[PDB]
Order: sequence, then C-alpha cells, then structure tokens
Amino acid sequence: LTGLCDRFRGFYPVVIDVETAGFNAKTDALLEIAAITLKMDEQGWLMPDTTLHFHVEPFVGANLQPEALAFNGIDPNDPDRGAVSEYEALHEIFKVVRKGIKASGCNRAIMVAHNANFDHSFMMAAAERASLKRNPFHPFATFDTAALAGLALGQTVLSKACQTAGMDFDSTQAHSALYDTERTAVLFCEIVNRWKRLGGWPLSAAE
DNA sequence: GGCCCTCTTTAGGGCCCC
Ligand SMILES: [Mg+2]
Ligand SMILES: [Mg+2]
Repeated sequence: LTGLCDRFRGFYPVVIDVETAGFNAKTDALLEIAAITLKMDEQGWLMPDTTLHFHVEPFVGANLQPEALAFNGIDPNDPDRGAVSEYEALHEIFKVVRKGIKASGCNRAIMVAHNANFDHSFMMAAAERASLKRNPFHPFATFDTAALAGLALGQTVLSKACQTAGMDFDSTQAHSALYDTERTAVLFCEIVNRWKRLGGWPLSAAE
C-alpha cells in the first residue's frame, strides 16, 4: 500500500470510546474518554500507535442517570478520580490527533468506535460546550466497528466480535473506557489486516 | 431507563452504544 494516508482516502482513523451518564449526548454528562491512534508499518499492516485516557468531570448543569452510573460503576463525586474538564481532555486528544495527521500525511481524522454514532455524538457535544476550535474529526462520517464486524465476522456485539476474531476478551474488564477502546482498536486493526491478508487490499491485489 | 418479542396483556427477559 503501504502508507496510512493512502488507506482511507486521507482519513486518519482514531479509535474512541466514552463512558457517559446516559444516552442523551445533549444533556447527559461525559464521564470518561479514551483515544487510540493507529499506524501502519513498512509492510502496510495496521496497529495501535498512541493511547490517551482521561477521567472527565461532568460539565456544569449536566444530567446524571442512575441507571447509567450503575452500568459503568462511575462515581462522579469521588474526589480521588483524578478527573479533568471536558476542555482539557479533548484539547489534549485533538493536539495528539492533529500531530498524527500531520506526520502521517493525512487530511482529517475519522472516529473509529463500536456503534460509533454514540461516541461521536458525545464527543461533538463536548467539543461544542468546551468551545473547542479546529475539531480534527469528521463532523458526520465514522468507522463503526459494529458494522465492520458484521461484515467481517458476522457479529455486531463487541464481546462476541472479538471472540469470533480469535481475540482475547475479558468480561471483568469490559464496560471500561480504556479496555473497550483497546479491544476496539485491536478489532479494527484485525479486520483491516485480515482483508489485506485475504488479498482484498490493495485493489491491485483484488485483481 | 424504554421498546421489543413472546413460551404476552395479572411478564419478563433481550437488547448489549451508557
Ligand atoms: Mg462504548
Ligand atoms: Mg465502554
């Protein structure tokens, strides 16, 4: 291929997972976020690059759903969380992403996530509140690993997709931002690498 | 949390992005 900028029409894939206090991106709090950039080796194989992870303070006036907190087991009132503002978390992620875009020769970043619209809507909403400028992510395009796993593995559930792909998946570590992002990143890389392995990529190898 | 299905309506379990 072999360069990352040539693989997805100049899009720089960044794996994202968020933990929230509900399903409403407009009103519910962002509590946690992890980001994993990708890279290709000289042979053209995809693999994780830089990993970021932040605990996030609920923005002022945010709604908190008890059922959501019960699911992710996150206590926003814990002073020992080490949480930062949405601004600080996303500002650092954007900085690393813009740096990755520049070095790779890509044009823009695209979010890779499982059921990606969820994570995308929450990140865009948080960027709006924090008044962040020059959002390096595509405003509506995403790489949904649920759809990709549907094609590649015939499974749409993250746990099952990883297992089907022959990956390790610990249910005791599941539903945590860093672990979910890492497993999603490996899943996405495996799907992409498998397609190359089967001769589906490059298009000349599609033959 | 709330919609969906059915071995349903005097119910609960699946869903599986929180
Ligand atoms: Mg998730
Ligand atoms: Mg998660």
